[PDB]
Amino acid sequence: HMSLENVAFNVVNKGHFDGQQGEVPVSIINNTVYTKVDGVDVELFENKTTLPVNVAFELWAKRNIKPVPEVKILNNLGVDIAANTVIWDYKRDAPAHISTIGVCSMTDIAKKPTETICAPLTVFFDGRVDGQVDLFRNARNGVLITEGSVKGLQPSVGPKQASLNGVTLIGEAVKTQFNYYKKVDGVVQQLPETYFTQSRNLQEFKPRSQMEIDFLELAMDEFIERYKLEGYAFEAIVYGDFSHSQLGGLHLLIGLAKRFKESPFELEDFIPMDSTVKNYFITDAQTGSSKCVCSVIDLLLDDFVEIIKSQDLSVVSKVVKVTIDYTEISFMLWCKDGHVETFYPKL
Amino acid sequence: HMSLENVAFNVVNKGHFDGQQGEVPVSIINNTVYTKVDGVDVELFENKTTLPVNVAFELWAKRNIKPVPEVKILNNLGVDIAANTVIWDYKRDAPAHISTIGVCSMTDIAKKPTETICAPLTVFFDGRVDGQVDLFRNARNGVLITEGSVKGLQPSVGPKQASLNGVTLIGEAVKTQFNYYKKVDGVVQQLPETYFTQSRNLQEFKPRSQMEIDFLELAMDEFIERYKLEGYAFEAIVYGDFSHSQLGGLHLLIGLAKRFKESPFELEDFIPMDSTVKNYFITDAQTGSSKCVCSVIDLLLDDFVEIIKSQDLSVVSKVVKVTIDYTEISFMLWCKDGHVETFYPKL
Amino acid sequence: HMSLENVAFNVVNKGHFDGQQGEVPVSIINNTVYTKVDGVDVELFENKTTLPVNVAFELWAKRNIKPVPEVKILNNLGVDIAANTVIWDYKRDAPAHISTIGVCSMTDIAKKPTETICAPLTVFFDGRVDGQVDLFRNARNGVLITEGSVKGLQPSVGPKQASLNGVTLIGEAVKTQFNYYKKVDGVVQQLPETYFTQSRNLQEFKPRSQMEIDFLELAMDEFIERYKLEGYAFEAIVYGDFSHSQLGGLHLLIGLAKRFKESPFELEDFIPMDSTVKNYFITDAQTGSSKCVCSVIDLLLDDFVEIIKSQDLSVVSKVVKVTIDYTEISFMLWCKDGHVETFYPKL
Ligand SMILES: [Cl-]
Ligand SMILES: [Cl-]
Ligand SMILES: [Cl-]
Ligand SMILES: [Cl-]
Ligand SMILES: [Cl-]
Ligand SMILES: [Cl-]
Repeated sequence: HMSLENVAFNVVNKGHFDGQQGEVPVSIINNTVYTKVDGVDVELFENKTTLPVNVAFELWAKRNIKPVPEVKILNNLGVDIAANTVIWDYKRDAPAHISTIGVCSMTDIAKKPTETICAPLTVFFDGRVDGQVDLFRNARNGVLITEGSVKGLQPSVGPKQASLNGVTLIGEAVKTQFNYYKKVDGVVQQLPETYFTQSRNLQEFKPRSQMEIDFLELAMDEFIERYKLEGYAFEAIVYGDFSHSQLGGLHLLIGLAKRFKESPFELEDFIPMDSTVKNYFITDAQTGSSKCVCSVIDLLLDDFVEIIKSQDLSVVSKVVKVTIDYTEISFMLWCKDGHVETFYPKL
Repeated sequence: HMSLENVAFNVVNKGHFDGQQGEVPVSIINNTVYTKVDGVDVELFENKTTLPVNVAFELWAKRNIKPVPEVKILNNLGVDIAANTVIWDYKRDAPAHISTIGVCSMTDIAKKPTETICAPLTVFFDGRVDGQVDLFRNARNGVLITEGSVKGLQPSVGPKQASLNGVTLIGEAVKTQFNYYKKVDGVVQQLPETYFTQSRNLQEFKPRSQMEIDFLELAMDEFIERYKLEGYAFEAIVYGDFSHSQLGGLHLLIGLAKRFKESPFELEDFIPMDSTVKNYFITDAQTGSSKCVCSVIDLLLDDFVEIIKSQDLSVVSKVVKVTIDYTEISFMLWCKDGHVETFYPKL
Repeated sequence: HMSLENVAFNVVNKGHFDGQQGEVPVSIINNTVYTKVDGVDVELFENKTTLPVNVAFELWAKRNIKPVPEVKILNNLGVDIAANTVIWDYKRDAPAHISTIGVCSMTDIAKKPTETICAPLTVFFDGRVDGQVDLFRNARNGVLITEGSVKGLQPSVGPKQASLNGVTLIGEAVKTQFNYYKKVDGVVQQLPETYFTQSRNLQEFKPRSQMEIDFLELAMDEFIERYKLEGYAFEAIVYGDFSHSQLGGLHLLIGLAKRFKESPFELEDFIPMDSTVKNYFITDAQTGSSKCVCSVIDLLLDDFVEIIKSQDLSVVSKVVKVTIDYTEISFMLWCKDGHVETFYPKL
């Protein structure tokens, strides 16, 4: 018994769609949904998606409000669609997936993930939901998360963090650490050994190791001395070189955090979406040093150290491949006389 | 001699409509009003209302720019329309009232509040304006504010604060404390004894009593000890319980302020409007504890203490009714063995 | 070989238009440009201009990403159009000029500034670009910037600061100090002696002289004493008088910065554009003092001191004209018994 007015009743009275009965008066103007309260219109939803306003409204209302994998993880694993839920993409302000299963009659391709239309799609299954483990067992293509073990299946330990109503966090009152499983053409896959990005932000950056505390509290030379990093070119890769018109390096999020706390700067996020490597057009306000495409990745500094110390440094240039967030990220490594010169990602 | 181009002339040259003569060139695209300056278009107004763009522009331009009652107060008193002014609703970014009297030919139902069409409407009258007291005396339904006494009429002392160009404040260079009066079907009403909410915000929260200073500077146990509040369950009602997936309590704005200064969190304001009780979908970034509908009220802590200490605590559950901002707010009180368990509002 | 899909390819892969070959899939809905990534639409550009969405997108993409004169300077010099570039106006979120030369086939009036249609227009030429000095020499009307001397032409030293991707700054890793030249009807112009505004903002305000450091660290009376400013009415002009309903003075940006650091307030920017004098509707949150049109200018305090100390103070009221940012700004000077009473700009 689905209806625009009933979706709005749930948003007004429950904060989201909860399956409660009721109606409130609704107006649609431009891409915006309003409801009438004490005689005046109140905005409930502004559509920023490429879907029709009332469809986007319903999917937003029906979003998963438990901790869920970050969208970049789901993307990297090839997820096309979710079983009987909506993963809302808060970095795009839109649904993570174009179609649905058992959610919304305007976007559903099926009511259940067992229907034939779903076979070529990589369906996301949530073991926290009754019966979805068994649906993963029966599905041709899929990704499954669980909180515990699944009998017979070897797990891959996922990131510590997950997304709860658009907030990425390491749960204390709720669990955000998942096991991951994947199937392709009916065959369980070995998922690769992988690093994970930390999904932190520049302002409220918080270190997660002693090495990272030292990086943010020591001077560049004192830190490089303590961790014996001469020759790996941290001065440019991590800290950033602001002395020439073309901004040098600055590829680790922690480097930007250190800089930002000292001297602010501008980060144009010109592909606003969730992804393992982010590209920014950066302009440093103090110096005028800038760079059109500054690839930035948020690795735990210890992990980045392990990576760069695990390469052969005897060639002018080479592609270095690293599995991060279950996807292969390609880095360019440039070396001169056995020292790194630069080492930066690519999107 | 009203005109779009003349409204725009006033906005460009006076900041608002002042009744000055003049025209500037104006363009309308989408819901936005532009004016031409040195050959280029400059945005003057983005329509976020459900009214036509040029109508909304004119009402915004003609908004009252003196301290006026906060919209929630006017709503709680049943005000339908204002006499010869526009109360702009800054929390909705729209007019507080759908129709006007003597303001705008597109929204006017009348030029003067004495016309017949106005009789069933509760008209807002401003005693600071010449002759509006006498119009209130003659009106069938209305609400009146004044700065001083009105001969023959018993006043109700309003909130200390009022709204000036969307800024809620307790005036020092201007007066924001009003007397209130109300008429229904030609009969002066006794207005009820009422508490008032304090209309503060979470970030720049500022305490207004010694008890509130103590609440923000002491630890939970030291504060509860000083004010002898054992058994009233402040630990959950006011301070918030973040230890389980479902966020406990947190119903007083001052509690959120204390928490926010320590550990930030997310407050989705999913019915963005002015009202005595606000509902937020809250996600605590540190713990992952969350709640879809967290009812929040900004009472002076001393007032909330008086309320909760004035209840009978011998029943498992009961509705407690409290007059706040001239409206009856219903609270749920839950008690176990003579102690409060929880006590929270409802919108 | 221009195309919407190729402009989008450049934005996705280079941060801006770089003339690279390639296409990506593009959707246009409302005034927004999206591109398809891994099967979902991602927003690349929201049109806030009065131009068609795809045209605005292309001009934004083709914006000058080197330090360029601030738009107010170009406006004050009468610039109509730029030679073979786009000056993007970040305060309006739109092109600084309506038409182009050699940029975009939808807005071009010409491919080269030598075409006849350009003769009556004041063309902006950038000496940092090969051959534009010589085009300025041949143009009937134009403005030229250079980093160094131009043989035969006497320069005017421009502001220290310029705009780089919307960030106004004094360059250290890049040069932002330009020489300026101007021609009208084929005749080189003497540009006037001029003060320049400092283009700072209220929050992150940074002083640029010892006098300004003293102004922000001393009490009003101690500062006025040190710089012997009795009788010039700084108390109202610069510091602001918040004691009456009508806010007194507050015409220097540094005064607002001092106030803002102490007690926040509201600044409605009701003509959002770049200009030498800005008009704000200001409401002081602490006191309720307010003013519909508060003219604000960001002069180096030493420069403002020089100006006000260089006037005759023997008349009740007079217009004082001052050349700032190459334009004549008119001030009202009011004096009583040989003392300034107020002295404030006009836009
Ligand atoms: Cl599970
Ligand atoms: Cl690998
Ligand atoms: Cl009065
Ligand atoms: Cl009551
Ligand atoms: Cl040059
Ligand atoms: Cl002059």
